[PDB]
Amino acid sequence: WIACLDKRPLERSSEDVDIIFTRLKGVKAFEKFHPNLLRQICLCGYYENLEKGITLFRQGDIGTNWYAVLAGSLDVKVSETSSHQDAVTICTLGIGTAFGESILDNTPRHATIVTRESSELLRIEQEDFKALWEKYRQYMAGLLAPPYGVMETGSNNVPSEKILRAGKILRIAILSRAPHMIRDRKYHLKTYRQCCVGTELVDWMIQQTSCVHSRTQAVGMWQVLLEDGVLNHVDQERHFQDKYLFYRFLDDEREDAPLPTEEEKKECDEELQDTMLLLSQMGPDAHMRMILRKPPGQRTVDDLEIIYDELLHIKALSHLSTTVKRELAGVLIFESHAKGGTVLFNQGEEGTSWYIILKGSVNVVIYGKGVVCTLHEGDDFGKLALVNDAPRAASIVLREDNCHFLRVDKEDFNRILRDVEANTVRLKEHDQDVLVLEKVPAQQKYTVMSGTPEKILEHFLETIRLEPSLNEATDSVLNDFVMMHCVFMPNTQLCPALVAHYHAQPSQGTEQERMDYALNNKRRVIRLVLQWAAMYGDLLQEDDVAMAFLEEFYVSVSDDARMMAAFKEQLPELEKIVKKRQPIRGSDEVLFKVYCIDHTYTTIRVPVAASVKEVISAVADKLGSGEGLIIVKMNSGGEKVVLKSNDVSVFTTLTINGRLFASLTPLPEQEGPTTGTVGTFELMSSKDLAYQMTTYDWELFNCVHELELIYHTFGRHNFKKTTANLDLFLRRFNEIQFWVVTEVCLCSQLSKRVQLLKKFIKIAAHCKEYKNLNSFFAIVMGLSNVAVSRLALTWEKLPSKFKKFYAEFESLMDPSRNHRAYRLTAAKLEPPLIPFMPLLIKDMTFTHEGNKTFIDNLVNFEKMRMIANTARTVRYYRSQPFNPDAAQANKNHQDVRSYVRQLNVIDNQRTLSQMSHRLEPR
Repeated sequence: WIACLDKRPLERSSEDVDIIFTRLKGVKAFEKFHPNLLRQICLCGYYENLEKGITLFRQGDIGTNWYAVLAGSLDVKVSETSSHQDAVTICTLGIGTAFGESILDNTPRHATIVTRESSELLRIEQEDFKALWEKYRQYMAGLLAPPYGVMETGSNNVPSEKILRAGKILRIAILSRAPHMIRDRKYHLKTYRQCCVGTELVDWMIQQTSCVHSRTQAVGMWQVLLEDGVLNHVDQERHFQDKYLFYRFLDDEREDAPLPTEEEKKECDEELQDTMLLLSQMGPDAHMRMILRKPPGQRTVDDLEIIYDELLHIKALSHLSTTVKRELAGVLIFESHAKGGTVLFNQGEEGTSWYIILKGSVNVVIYGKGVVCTLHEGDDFGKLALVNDAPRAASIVLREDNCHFLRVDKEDFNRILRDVEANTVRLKEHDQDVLVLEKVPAQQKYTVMSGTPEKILEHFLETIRLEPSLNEATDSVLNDFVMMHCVFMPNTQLCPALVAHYHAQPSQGTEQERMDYALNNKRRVIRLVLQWAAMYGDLLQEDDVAMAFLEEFYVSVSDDARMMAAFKEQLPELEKIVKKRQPIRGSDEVLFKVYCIDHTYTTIRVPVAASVKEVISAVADKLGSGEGLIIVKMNSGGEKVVLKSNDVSVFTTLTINGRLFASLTPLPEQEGPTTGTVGTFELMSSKDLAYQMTTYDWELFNCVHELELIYHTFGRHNFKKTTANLDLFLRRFNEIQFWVVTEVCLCSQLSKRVQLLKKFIKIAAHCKEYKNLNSFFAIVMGLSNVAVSRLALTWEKLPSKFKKFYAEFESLMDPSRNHRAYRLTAAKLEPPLIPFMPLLIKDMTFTHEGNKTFIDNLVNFEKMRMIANTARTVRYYRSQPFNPDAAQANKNHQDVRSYVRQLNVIDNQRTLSQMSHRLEPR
């Protein structure tokens, strides 16, 4: 769709307009637009991909364009004077919002609008927009600010359509499967009619799906129906409870209630699981609203956690830190207003609160100018209340009925700020920050927030508790530094620094205390070195600086073996011994074939960790360096990419069928297989295939060193070391993915093509049972490919029970609330398991890009801990060996093993889309 939008309006065809429309349908901004109006926007709209900090226009300028936000958010700034640096930020708009319609009557811009993050916009020019307004004026009244549109959308009672059906479907399911749940019940001399019991509804919901993982989560989903009037407490309680309390469904209020028909039961079978997925998405916010209705002081510990978890998904709060957000839950106010036109606050009043829109829309009004812009769900306003004692700079008028707000008061937010500062300890040199610490509630434990490498090291050393009983808690504390040091303090600095600390002199204390210091300091440095050696581990210590330090450090500690040497016996083990799949080491020499144009072999013998500069040198061993264009990564689609000279261990960074080169045309072999399976894997046992897949997947998984996750995230070149093991384990996800796509597309007959889907679903099931979530996800993704989803006739013939299996598997792939479905699923499983690795990589990549490693000359150690948290999660997943659980691989399944480990595949989407169309025409 970006391709279409880049093109000129007059040049894009009718099918070009079709696919941008398919994109802009789901786009939150246009979800209220008329279909015909939208197509005209598609026809004449321009695309804009802007950076952070770009001002589109200033207050007073001549407007040229109207805008609609597709990605990101922007600030609205207004000055009361004629000087731009008196401009206060009054609001922020994002995904749901459009702006700039003042160009319709040549009105000078009301405000200055600047991006606050990387943003994507659609824009329409003034003449296209004026013309558009003339033709579709009737459909634009609610969308545009007055005088161009109307002030209030209420234009002067809702049981939601989808919740009403949701409640209806679930009730059919209950009556069919567990009729005992809906009956007349009696308690305390009173008889209550056709009703349910709270706990039993929670019991039922848990057993009837795989997407509900706690009694708490189930309460949130039932609240969706109770909030909307669809499920009603037998008295008038406003909230659903996991208790012995009675509740009655809506169409059970009728006394003359008829039995569900055969046609009604049929559609319940089709919709139930899909209804469950909807409620699981709607549940968390309905639960937050329920809790927030209780005043601050009456919120339990569990209450706070329910609020907090949802707050992390509200974009307007994301800029705030973890400590602040954790405190916010206890203070946050929920607020609902019934009628549009309600004035929330007036310009010139005391700015007491900041607001965030959970539901509805508002008009921002400045006296003397009118409606400056309109805000929608997700947007925020009244920000100045948390900056100054200045009065309100604008007025807020409700644009529609039934608006919900999140509210933050000035007294509370300021109390929260100084409480966390009073909990912050700052060490200073020349009155400049050098170490920042927060206290740990739960001898005084601290958490390292930020500091210089030297003070961070100094801190972690002093914290080392030597008491042998506190053995692993001491090791646990040191792990973040030891695992992450390479980023902020590479061995170049750490190793000399450790030497100085070992030979350091006491600067404080009694004469007797200063005599003792040298001992306790020396053996604290030793403790760190041991764990530091245990991090890099055996056969990764092949760092020159690191080995040199250790040799001399052995001499130093030997010199004074006079007091305690009980841990000195642990040092020559790491000195003498330094100075299935096997893990690729980087020093390992590898024979690699390189190609020139007209496809010619060049077998080279280099270490894995060799640089691109080191590659060229061995290529020119044929004599004749510096000729033509050298070294390019070759995609199977033809997409050529050149790599820089300081790149390391490139060989495993290729696409599945990619080749390394030195116009450019790919090898004919890079197009993969031409014919399908023919018996083989599809006549093998699904459980056997999955077992052999999982066996293999562990071998690669256990080859991956924990520091490889660190190198990959922070850039491979910056450490000059390999990630070969991780690279091959990551490739396997795509290999399995494309393997499903390849074989399905290569199957010519429909009868046999349906049998493949059946088999791939079966293998995915057994993968999940073995706790191989990686390969499970890889299959499900390949099964979700456009070239496979398109085959409607294939899915049509697929038996109903396998359709239910795949529906359940898809729901687990739900990206909703940062892959919540997956997170809750993975956490309840025990250590022997393989995670959805692409997500773990993406987790670390997101944290790296969203936070600065150096915050103006100080290390962001809070950032370091967050990356290390995901890495430590891998260690937990590998902390137990994979059990075949007997009765399986008894030296006979060599055929299944051989197939699994030697997958030949098509990684070219175009080829696979063509093939998909030739099987089942559009």
